[PDB]
Amino acid sequence: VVIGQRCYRSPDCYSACKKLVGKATGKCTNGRCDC
Repeated sequence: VVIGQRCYRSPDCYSACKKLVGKATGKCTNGRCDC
């Protein structure tokens, strides 16, 4: 899901996404995570 874990690069959430659902997914949306 989209989270307020601010981004730098496209991922800048992958790690979280992996530990949240299981895989390094999601992108950089409005400088916030879109997983």
